[PDB]
Amino acid sequence: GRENLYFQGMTTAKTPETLLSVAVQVFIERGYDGTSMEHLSKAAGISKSSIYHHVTGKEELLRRAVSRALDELFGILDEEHARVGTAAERLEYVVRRMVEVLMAELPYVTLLLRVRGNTGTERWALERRREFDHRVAALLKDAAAEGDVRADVEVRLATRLVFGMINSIVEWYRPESGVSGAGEREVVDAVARLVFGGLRK
Amino acid sequence: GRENLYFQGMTTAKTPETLLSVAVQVFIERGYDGTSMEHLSKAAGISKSSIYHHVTGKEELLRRAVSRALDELFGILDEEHARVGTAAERLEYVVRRMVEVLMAELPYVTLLLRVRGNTGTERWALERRREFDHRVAALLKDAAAEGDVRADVEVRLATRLVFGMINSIVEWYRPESGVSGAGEREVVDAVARLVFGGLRK
Repeated sequence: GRENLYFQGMTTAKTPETLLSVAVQVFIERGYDGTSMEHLSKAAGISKSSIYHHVTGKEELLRRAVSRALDELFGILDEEHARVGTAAERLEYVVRRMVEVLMAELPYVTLLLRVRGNTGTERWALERRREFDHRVAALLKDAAAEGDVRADVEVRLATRLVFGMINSIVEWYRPESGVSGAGEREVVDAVARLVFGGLRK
Repeated sequence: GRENLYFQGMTTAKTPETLLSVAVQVFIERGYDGTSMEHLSKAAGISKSSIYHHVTGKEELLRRAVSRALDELFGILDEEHARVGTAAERLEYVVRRMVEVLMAELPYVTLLLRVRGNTGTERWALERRREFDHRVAALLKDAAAEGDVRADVEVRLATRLVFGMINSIVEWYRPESGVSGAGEREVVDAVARLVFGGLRK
């Protein structure tokens, strides 16, 4: 109801998000497995029957969510600057873009990272993520061959650790002299600097 | 029962772990919140009544678990080589040891990292983790001041990213010319190399 604000007689006033965006919020809160259709119905404010105008159930909503995350990540790999220049130039571009995508698509990427199930959708999403891993590891291998990346760390271990650094951003990053985007740029620049040069002066 | 092995008449044969180690396994599988006393009783193979010889309930078992993880991590900071030499020497030692502890105490550290609750125990564990963070960030600040760590990445962002790299190890690491421990050494060495020098040759 309207709540008194205790200021000159003023009071407060007493679902515009999409079904997908609602579902993603519930999945992050509860975990996918722990989300029921009743949760989703109560959250979206529409009936279980009404949801069939949209999807067959929660797996389809998860699919839509992880597909959006995967499309953005794979998309990076065929962008011009991921595909031209030296292998180390392409790798650095890819790393920067992965940070950008994780910030921009944070809830979707978070769900993708959490997939640990045996539905067909989850197994597909895990397949796709392993393919993406393989792709990036090949870029790092190419940069090592070109002499631009160090040879004393195994390529797949380096790739795993670098992904650990990048993926950690979902845990801590919250969006708020450039008018906008300074905090985002700062994270991208820092990750690039630490990935390629580490902490040492 | 005994299962026929279909080999010359042979067959198979038809809770020695501690309550804490059982509980930790259930908590990792189910999440702490989603674990009930019935789960724990069914897992340990003893009655709910019998568990009172040991603990008041699951919060106390969680406390024991996260206390073990926190004790090992804090322990690092007062080890000799975390406390003598240059700030960058101490930092590097700390980073190496954090990797060692995360591998050795993997389930405990995993639970500590997962704490996202409002029980008194969880809030304590979060306080302690933030204190540990602060400590390590001060080491990095000292190394920057001594001119050994780069100045173009904010100290707390660098620390957050480095912890992201380290903490990621709980997701992927499984234990199996040195007779033992080669895989462990490899991870520690790689993390140290990438943290301090990055990927570039």
